[PDB]
Amino acid sequence: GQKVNPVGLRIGVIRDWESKWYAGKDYADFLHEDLKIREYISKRLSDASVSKVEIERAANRVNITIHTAKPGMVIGKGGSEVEALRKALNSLTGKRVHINILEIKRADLDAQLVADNIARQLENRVSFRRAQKQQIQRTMRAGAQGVKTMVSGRLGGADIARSEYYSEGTVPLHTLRADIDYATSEADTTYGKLGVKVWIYRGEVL
RNA sequence: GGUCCGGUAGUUCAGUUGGUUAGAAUGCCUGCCUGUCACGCAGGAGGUCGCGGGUUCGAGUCCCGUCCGGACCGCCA
RNA sequence: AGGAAGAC
RNA sequence: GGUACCUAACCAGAAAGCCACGGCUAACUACGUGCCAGCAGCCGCGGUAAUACGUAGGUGGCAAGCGUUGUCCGGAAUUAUUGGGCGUAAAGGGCUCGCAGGCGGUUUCUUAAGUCUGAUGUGAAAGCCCCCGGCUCAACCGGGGAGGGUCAUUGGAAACUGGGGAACUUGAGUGCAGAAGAGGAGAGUGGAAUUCCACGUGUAGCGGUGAAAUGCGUAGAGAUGUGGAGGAACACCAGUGGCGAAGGCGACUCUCUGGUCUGUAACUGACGCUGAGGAGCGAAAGCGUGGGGAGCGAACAGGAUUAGAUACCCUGGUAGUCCACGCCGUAAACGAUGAGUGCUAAGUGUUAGGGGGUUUCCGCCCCUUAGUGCUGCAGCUAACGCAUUAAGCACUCCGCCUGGGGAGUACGGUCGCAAGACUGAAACUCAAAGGAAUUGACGGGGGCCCGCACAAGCGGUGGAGCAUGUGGUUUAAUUCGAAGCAACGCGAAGAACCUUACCAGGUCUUGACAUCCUCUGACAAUCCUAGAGAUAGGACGUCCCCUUCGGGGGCAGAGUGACAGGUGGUGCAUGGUUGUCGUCAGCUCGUGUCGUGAGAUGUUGGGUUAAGUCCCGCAACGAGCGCAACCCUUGAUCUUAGUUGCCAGCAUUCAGUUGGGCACUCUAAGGUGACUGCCGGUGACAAACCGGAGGAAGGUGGGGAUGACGUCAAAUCAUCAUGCCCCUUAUGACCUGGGCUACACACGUGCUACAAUGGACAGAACAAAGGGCAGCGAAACCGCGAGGUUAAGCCAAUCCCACAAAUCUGUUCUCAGUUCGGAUCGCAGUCUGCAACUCGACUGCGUGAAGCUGGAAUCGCUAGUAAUCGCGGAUCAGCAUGCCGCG
Repeated sequence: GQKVNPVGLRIGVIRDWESKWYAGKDYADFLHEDLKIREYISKRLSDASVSKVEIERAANRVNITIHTAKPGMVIGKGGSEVEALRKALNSLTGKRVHINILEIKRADLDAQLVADNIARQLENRVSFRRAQKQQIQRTMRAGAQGVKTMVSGRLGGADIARSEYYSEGTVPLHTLRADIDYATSEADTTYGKLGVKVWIYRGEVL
């Protein structure tokens, strides 16, 4: 009884996939293994706040590129992450891996980082309203064309669970050539479990 | 204490008169309508006649003994 | 100026 | 009384509690309890996360005290002179005449009762206050002043209120000249209708309501033309017009009579206003006595309607309504606005006058009163609203209110023939009852508009058999969840055993599931005893890599505690998803105006659209989510791209397979294209609507995807997750068998039919979209059959599923429980699987059931749509009537 997920509605027609390959008659166990890579990358790089990973097959070699938007607390001495990730990933999948990193300039317009920012202030236990206003101000001072933010759950009141919305600019969810970046994040506090949905209208596609 | 009428579906009354084959409402059950109940509308139901004897076209309609009701009389010094 | 219709 | 004080000699040691901590009201956190125990001065708190209950800690107020109770004053402007009100909140007497009472126009003299101001005597002393002194200020004790007086005598002032004398005319009356009136009481007269009676004509119905019926009528009704009787009320004139103090007063004439208004200036000269008690009127209904009684008509009766209907509706109909004489004395007796007087912008009608400008002509204008309206400033109000006919600004007098019930009640009085009228408590109980406005919802309220909503049709549902779900019921369990639309072929896109959670049986304690401590450093499989499960022991039977000989690379096992697991409860502890209203067209914000405020405006109004879609006025101007477009697919063509298609144009063969070539269908990239693009008529020329043309389609071409703010505490703890509960020598685990599929019943959804718009048999057909390597499986052979055999081809525009049926031509049946229909039942099989009894599908037989198109009601359907006919696909070893998709 809600809107259909906009990234899942945009993929295939305007949005290119995050995976660019084919597997025949071994499709199932490649999906199982590369989701094991994606959960392991998420679990060990949640501190480094990856926006997205994207993979490809190189005829029994796999190429991984990871979008993290900062080298600073991520690359270490420069080779530490690539040795500690490439040997570990070789140990897990048993196949030849290659890894590369990419950065996002104007780094406050990426939705997964925005929802992780909101979630991080929720375990930081600053007030949710201050989190919404500060993130709205951060996204407009970075510059954008529209932001809609939602946080639902038990927001400090024990006996009621209600959502809060905060928006600015235009976010049409029904124009197809619109390039909404959408993100859902999950926050665990002593009050309970809180859901964040942020979706950003960055630009236009002709 | 005598006299006269009745004892029928869960309830109230026809069939007691018309010796053959047991009926009408109400109530009960199922379905329909309405969000639900009530109304309302479609179908469905048991009774052998207070208890025992007899006899015939054939005993529920005939009579007797008992029980339960209703009515009348139970007077004269 | 052209039907009676209850209750939660 | 050796008491306070003065000198001293030693000890921080003997000496602090009460209340509160949600808001008022300064001061908060955890644990128990979980509509129980309890708190509470009011709001109210507690039905598993209690800042409101009890603890524990801490804080806050006060302090030798601190709280509760009781009483009084405040805040209470909440009995209001200071200091309230009465249109709608509680509150204007029903209205008049007036006694006592309360107020009084101007001027001029006069007294000093009221008024103001000195003098004297008094209002004792302690008390309050002002200024000083003493006990170690202090509490207190003193010394000197201020008064708590409408106080008594007396002096002074005369403005105002009073007492007196004399003027004045505006307030108020009288006269004189005019005007209007449904003002009242009595007597009389008139016409139209209704009823009743008599007669003439006249046939068969009249009346009545949403249909109806009771009633009246062949003993002559109703209609119709006459003539009498009697009662009531006076059509049009008739007017938000007139008159009256109020109630009220409408036919006309007469007798008597009450007022009102205009003008004058001839008079009297403050005669005035209000009015407690008192007296008098006073709608309708009611009562007593005597009349009258046409119509209407409580009561009452019959007829309906309804579940009942003592009611609305129909037919009758007594008291009453009418007159005279009395009584009662009430109304939403209303302007829900007491009477009187005076000031304060205007506009416009109407009633009765007066005066002026060329008229004694018609009318035209300007003053002018006294009504009677309607708009509308300042001003008032809480808004509505009032506004020279105040609810404005004042002055006098009167009446009345002080929260809602109980109550206009009980008691007690005065009236009354009576019913009742006037006056009118309390005990007790609640924390609200209200007034006016705003936002929604709703209406058997209105106005436009839309949708298979109803209407027009087609085909079904219950009716029969069967399949699959739900409730009930029994069992060892029939695992749970869902419950009107929006649960019930739903989660399940597949239960023989695992699935499986549920039941029975026999078995486990760091367990298969994640990491630390220590070894062996590689573990297992093959056959037995029980074996069905763990287990216990046996035959080879705990068997890698780096290795400065130290040790590591986490796979396998072994013993240990921290442990892990919960498809267990809580969707009303939650995120995450979903349906619904609903593809309905709406939902809001910024800035600014209007409003005391809630709010309003934009977002309403007009014209069209499917739309809050577009445009024109507008205290609005804009913006955002929605709508429409962009996306996908189906609809024609150009270029490129021709194999694993096309065989056109050619030669070849039954396999048209081939030798050769892309123009066509075909697969598909870029496009071309349809967008209000032209004409006419409407529409103020705008936006839009209708009819026309190359066109494949004209007015979003068809369909999909797309589902706003929110509602239903809607559904899911069954993917994951703090919150509690039991375990961890067990609700957690292993397996065997059972159950989820039972069955007197009722329902939801579907399938198959009841047939000759057919059945059976025989022959010719037309070929969409998907799936295929632990597979799809062609040919051929065997088989009265599902199937079996070796098996060519295919990792797919080639090979297989793929043999499409309904369709078209022949014979039969001839209307039947049949050559329909196929369900149950026995026999014999095929396939899958360790295993088809509980509980799979399919085939050959035989058996042939109910059913002859289905009541109340009820469902879907508008340019391939319903209906039929098949075909694939998904979960899966096997199982379709379920679901998805295609023709």
